[PDB]
Amino acid sequence: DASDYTGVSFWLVTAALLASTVFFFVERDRVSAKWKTSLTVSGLVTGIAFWHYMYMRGVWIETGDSPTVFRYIDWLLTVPLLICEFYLILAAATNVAGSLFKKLLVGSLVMLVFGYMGEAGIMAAWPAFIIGCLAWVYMIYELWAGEGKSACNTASPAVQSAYNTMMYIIIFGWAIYPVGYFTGYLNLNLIYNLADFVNKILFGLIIWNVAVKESSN
Amino acid sequence: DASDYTGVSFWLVTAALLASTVFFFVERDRVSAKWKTSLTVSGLVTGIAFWHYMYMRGVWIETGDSPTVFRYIDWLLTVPLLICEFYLILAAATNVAGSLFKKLLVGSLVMLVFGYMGEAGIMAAWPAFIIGCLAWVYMIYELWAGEGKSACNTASPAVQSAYNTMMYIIIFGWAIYPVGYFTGYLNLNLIYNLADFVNKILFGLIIWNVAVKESSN
Amino acid sequence: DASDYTGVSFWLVTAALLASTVFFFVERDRVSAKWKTSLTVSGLVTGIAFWHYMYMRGVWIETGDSPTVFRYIDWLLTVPLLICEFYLILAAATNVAGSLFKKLLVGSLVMLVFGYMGEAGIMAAWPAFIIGCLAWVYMIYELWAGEGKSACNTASPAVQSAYNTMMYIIIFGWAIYPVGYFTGYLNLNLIYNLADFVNKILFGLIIWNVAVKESSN
Amino acid sequence: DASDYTGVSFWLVTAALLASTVFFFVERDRVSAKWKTSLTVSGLVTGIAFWHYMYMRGVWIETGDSPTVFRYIDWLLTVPLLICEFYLILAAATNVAGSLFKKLLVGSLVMLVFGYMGEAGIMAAWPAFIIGCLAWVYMIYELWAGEGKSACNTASPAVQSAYNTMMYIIIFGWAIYPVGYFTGYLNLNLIYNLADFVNKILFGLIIWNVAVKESSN
Amino acid sequence: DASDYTGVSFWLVTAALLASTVFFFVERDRVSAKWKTSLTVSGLVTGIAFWHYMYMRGVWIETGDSPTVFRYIDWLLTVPLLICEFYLILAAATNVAGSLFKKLLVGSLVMLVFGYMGEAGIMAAWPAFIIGCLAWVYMIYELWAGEGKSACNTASPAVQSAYNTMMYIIIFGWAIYPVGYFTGYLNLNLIYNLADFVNKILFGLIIWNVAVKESSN
Ligand SMILES: *C/C=C(C)/C=C/C=C(C)/C=C/C1=C(C)CCCC1(C)C
Ligand SMILES: *C/C=C(C)/C=C/C=C(C)/C=C/C1=C(C)CCCC1(C)C
Ligand SMILES: *C/C=C(C)/C=C/C=C(C)/C=C/C1=C(C)CCCC1(C)C
Ligand SMILES: *C/C=C(C)/C=C/C=C(C)/C=C/C1=C(C)CCCC1(C)C
Ligand SMILES: *C/C=C(C)/C=C/C=C(C)/C=C/C1=C(C)CCCC1(C)C
Repeated sequence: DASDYTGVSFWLVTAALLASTVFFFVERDRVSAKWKTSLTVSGLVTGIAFWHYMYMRGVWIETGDSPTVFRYIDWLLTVPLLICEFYLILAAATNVAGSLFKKLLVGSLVMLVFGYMGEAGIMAAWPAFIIGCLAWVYMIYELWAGEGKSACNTASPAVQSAYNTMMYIIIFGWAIYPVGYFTGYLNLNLIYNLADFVNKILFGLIIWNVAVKESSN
Repeated sequence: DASDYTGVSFWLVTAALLASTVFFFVERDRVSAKWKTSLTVSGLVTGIAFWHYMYMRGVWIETGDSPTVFRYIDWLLTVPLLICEFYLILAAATNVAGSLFKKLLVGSLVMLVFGYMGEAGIMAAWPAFIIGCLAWVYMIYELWAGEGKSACNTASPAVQSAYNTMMYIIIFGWAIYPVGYFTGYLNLNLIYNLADFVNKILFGLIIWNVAVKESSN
Repeated sequence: DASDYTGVSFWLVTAALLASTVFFFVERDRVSAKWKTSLTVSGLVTGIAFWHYMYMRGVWIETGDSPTVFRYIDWLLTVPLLICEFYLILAAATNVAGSLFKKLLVGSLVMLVFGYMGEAGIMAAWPAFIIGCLAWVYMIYELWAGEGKSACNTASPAVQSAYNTMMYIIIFGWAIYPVGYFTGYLNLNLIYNLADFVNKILFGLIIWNVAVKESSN
Repeated sequence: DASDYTGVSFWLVTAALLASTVFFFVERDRVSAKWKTSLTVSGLVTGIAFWHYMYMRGVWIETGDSPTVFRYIDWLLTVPLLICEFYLILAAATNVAGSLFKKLLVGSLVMLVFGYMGEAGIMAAWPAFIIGCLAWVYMIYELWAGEGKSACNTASPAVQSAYNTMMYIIIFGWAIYPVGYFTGYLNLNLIYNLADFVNKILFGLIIWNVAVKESSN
Repeated sequence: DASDYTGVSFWLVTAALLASTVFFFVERDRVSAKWKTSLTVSGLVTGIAFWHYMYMRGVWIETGDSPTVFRYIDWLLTVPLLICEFYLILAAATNVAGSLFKKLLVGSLVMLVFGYMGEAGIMAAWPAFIIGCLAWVYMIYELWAGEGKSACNTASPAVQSAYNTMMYIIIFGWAIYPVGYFTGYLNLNLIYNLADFVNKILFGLIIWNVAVKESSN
């Protein structure tokens, strides 16, 4: 109807994710070869999201409920790529070793695994939340004062601005999901749909903007 | 049948939108890198429209009625991109700051939100219509004598002609929708389908024409 | 079965239209930027046809009958593009004003509208047929001795040969449809399906041939 | 099950045809503009096959039986393109008139039409088989010592090797289908599925190999 | 549910394979013409997998059980391409005859055929396993000290590193499947799904990495 505001959000975010996927896959012509992968991922991320969003919608239509499990699946598939985007832009703008890529991947996977263990009752909720937040804070530290920051200090000002915007997205927009787990273990689907709009579309648009700016200039 | 003239329009506009989407995504080869995004959007707009048009048709088949709500959804997704097209062509033809982009986006979002609030009964119909028309007139003023006009005054004559045609489209073709809300709060689906044909296909064709002309010349 | 020869034709023409759509959209790599649009349209035409052909097949399977109305819909969408192809090849080979484009579009639309009015009983059959044939003959005259002929006289011999072949297609292959209306207002689906094979696939292949020849040479 | 070996073949050939279609449409980047069409066709052929293969599978699932009629439809669509491939490679490697294209098209169409007339009982089986085999042998002669051979004698050794391999495919792999008609008018679906694997995938791979070799060298 | 861990894996691997297919087909822009085919295959492999994975999921939903037979079908289609990847990278980096390609293809086909004969009871399980493992070991030897190793010794260090990583993947990740047949003839679906994740996605990513590195450098 006009009062649930959940199915509607579902449709809005689904169409926006489809459009973002097509946009990121099409706008690789405006960027150099070094930024193509970055854009490819931005597109894959949004495409995976859409795919899973579709299934969340089918399950919601059949028996309305939370797709948390599926939302751990998509997350399992998309959060690693979103955290790799930092390594991709650093590799396209300067010299980065790849140990940053490995440690970011490990941190994101550990965070998601412990979050799911807390969600399904396999592990105690408070320790699982603590370990997930520790992995999240470790990723934040690696992007703030670690290998990522050291590699970013040797990049152009446009790349540095994009890196700062992406880091602030990781700090604040990603903070919604741990706030949800906290609240749920102590509406949600609508908040998660909107969260994605920024986390997946605005993130990719920041990457696309810096890539197009660098390739033109 | 042959007398409703509504489902038929639905099929006509749906096929035209599909064709326009493919055309805009394919004809990016004829334009320079500066115009590619403009064409990408023209394609995304028409594509989103088609997508939502499909759902409007399924809902009409199941239980015939107005898709207003969905038509606020697609609009919510397409009107910002259509109003961004001005910024995109100005950026591809001359130097434009981006404050124009921000203010156009804010104005379009405010207009659509107040229109929906008037449509759903959340807010009083007359104040909602007044605020929506004020946002529309503010966008018209920004394109007529504001930052958009100032940026257009430093462009080539072909870009100026395209900008004037797009502005007149915004003034007149977009005027149909507030006329509908007025009439409905004081046939409609057919008028809205035809409205789109011009607002979404002719708009994109004007953009495509100016982009191809500039890229060849 | 093996005796209707109608559903079979439907499948043959549907697959041929799909293959032609893919061929035209793919073979734009072999042509210069000036001919890309021409090929894009040839592809869109065939694609729209396929789309509508699909629906004609669904309706025929559900309740076998004539899709005339839908066949006025697709025609409404494809005949303008087919007649525009003349303007597109003239623009890609020489200087043509565009008044030719406008007058061809108006003539084709008037012809189709009056044909539908005669088909649905809105207007008297004989006057509607007379007006439609007058619009058709006016288009033929414009292509034979008018602005189209004047623009074609200043083109390369290959473009002139393609223009003559397309004009003879317009004269003879398009003559089937008025012969059908005459016969029906004084088998048909099979004749219309075959008609399309030449009108839509051979037309586009003539355009593709001249475009590839000019781009290579 | 695991003993029919027909539905399984169907799945194997369907997936292989899909993969070949994608491969041929994608690998046009490795070839020059002169070979693009050749690859386009190789792709269209496999794509049409897949399309029709799908329907053959739906009909087999609904009421298991021979899709001969449909197999005359696809053949009607694909055999002309496969026999045109000779003209396409000769045109991309040397000067060929096009009378070869016309006579190959006529011969293939006559062969298929008489084969279907013999299959449906419209014409006597033995005369229809004789006329079809005469058309097939005429095509073989035109490729062996006719205009095709004359054009091939003025080509590079790689093109000559590809032409010889394609001609031997026409002689031997195509010989399965007349052997089937003979046997059936005096298992089969499995033999026809495998036949296609070579006739449609190996043929296109020979064309792709020679095109890539010539374009690189 | 949340305890089967099989259907979930199915969804995870299906989405990952789709994403990998799109990634490998899209990232051909970053590589030279010599590596395009390599990437094309990496994409086709993953694509075919996805396709078959879909059907495995439909069969599992309808009547839950092992898709071994279908898993011999996809394997029949994908293992040859995966083993051809060695020849493709060797051809894109140095001079390789093609006898390596032929012998690898024959070995993979023999291995799969004997494995299926052991699985279906056509041939005795122990002799079929012995012959399949002999073919596998022959392929390993050809890649370790045969024509493949001889061709790899004359390649750049990056290509040699990629070749070594792919060879170790063949040695260890491919060892899961014979270990399954052993265990089943003396959980499995989950192990096979994960096996694929590495065998099909990591293999293609190694190829993509070396191709992009060589093309940029
Ligand atoms: C597109 C989806 C995104 C970006 C999801 C991000 C999710 C997280 C950052 C989740 C984090 C969690 C913790 C930090 C600890 C508690 C459990 C989680 C999984 C909710
Ligand atoms: C493709 C759809 C388009 C371009 C839709 C445009 C819609 C508008 C300009 C709607 C405007 C309205 C007002 C100005 C005030 C009253 C309420 C609205 C939302 C109908
Ligand atoms: C792909 C479809 C094509 C090219 C259709 C062409 C249709 C016409 C040229 C129809 C012409 C008619 C008249 C000239 C007068 C009588 C009514 C019509 C609409 C049948
Ligand atoms: C992909 C399908 C192909 C290449 C089919 C080829 C079919 C033929 C060469 C059929 C030939 C026949 C004759 C030569 C005479 C008897 C009847 C036919 C149609 C079976
Ligand atoms: C994507 C699928 C892949 C890479 C599958 C690989 C499968 C094998 C290497 C199977 C090997 C077998 C033997 C070596 C002997 C016993 C039977 C088989 C077929 C299980």
